[PDB]
Amino acid sequence: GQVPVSVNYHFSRKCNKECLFCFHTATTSHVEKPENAKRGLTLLKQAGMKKINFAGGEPFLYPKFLGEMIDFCKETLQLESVSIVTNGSLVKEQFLQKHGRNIDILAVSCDSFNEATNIKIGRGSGDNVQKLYEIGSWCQKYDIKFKLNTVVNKFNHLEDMNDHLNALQPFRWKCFQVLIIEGENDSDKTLRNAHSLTISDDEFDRFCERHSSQTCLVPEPNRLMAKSYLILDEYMRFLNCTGGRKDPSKSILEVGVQQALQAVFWDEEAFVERGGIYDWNKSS
Ligand SMILES: Nc1ccn([C@@H]2O[C@H](COP(=O)(O)OP(=O)(O)OP(=O)(O)O)[C@@H](O)[C@H]2O)c(=O)n1
Ligand SMILES: C[S@@+](CC[C@H](N)C(=O)[O-])C[C@H]1O[C@@H](n2cnc3c(N)ncnc32)[C@H](O)[C@@H]1O
Ligand code: SF4
Ligand SMILES: [Mg+2]
Ligand SMILES: [Mg+2]
Repeated sequence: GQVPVSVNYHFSRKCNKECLFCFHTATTSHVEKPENAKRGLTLLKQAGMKKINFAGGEPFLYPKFLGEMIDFCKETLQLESVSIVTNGSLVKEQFLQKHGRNIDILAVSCDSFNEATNIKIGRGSGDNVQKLYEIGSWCQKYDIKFKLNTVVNKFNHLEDMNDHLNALQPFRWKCFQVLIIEGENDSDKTLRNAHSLTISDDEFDRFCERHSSQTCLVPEPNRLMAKSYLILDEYMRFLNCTGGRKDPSKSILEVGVQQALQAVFWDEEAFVERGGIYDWNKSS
């Protein structure tokens, strides 16, 4: 079966923000108790996991859990790469002082350098850019690789962000085409409806061309993003995106990694093509 080399653990669906396009919505509030999460991460390490990305939901709503799992993954499991993806609003310098030795990469999601755009998207109330520059400084102080995540959508796809990227200098800048997932952001009935925010393949290509001088840019059109991730939900079930859905396997805590992965689609050619294997720690 497939080797789960790089895994996203969406350990909670709770979030403090209202992004209109969110594709991983607040449909539950279950979080595994730490002994269960540690068991799951151990099974993944044994299956060949080298990199773990803590996601959600907003991970910094759970600093006690997140700190425990980061320290366990780096100190006990000896993973090559421990990363977090965050909206940045609840990141405190004290967390980076306490756990920063165990954090390889911190990714901050910021879709625009124009505050009126961040407000229209639902990601903040006007302080996202100032917070992003402060987190960038903290990553330099505590020796953490600084990563920026941008969702390219109808509200920001015409924006020129070169001047801010030249000041921030993230080692890695993910540019995601906004993606529709059935049961998350596709319906009148879901917690979000992203259909008004979608862009064409040509609009996404023009965004990337506008930023051709940024060597850190990692573009992810829908064809590369949809099925190229190994996604563990808040019950440590793999989510299968074959349908354009997020259909859960059995928990790795019930059937093990191999049985859970067996009937999950993971497009390894797409994963390699988007740059899923990279220099993901400081010694790289
Ligand atoms: N159909 C999909 C595809 C991706 N994602 C999520 O989108 C996020 C993308 O964040 P990113 O920073 O790309 O994740 P990493 O795995 O850390 O990226 P990399 O290792 O390439 O730096 C991940 O949490 C991933 O699980 C999702 O929820 N549904
Ligand atoms: C769901 S968030 C979870 C982590 C954290 N709450 C955050 O926003 O960074 C994970 C990543 O997916 C991005 N994202 C969310 N919805 C998306 C969508 N519909 N299409 C593409 N990327 C999306 C986010 O902006 C973020 O970089
Ligand atoms: S993308 Fe926005 S709404 Fe979705 S989990 Fe991250 S901050 Fe929350
Ligand atoms: Mg570090
Ligand atoms: Mg150009």
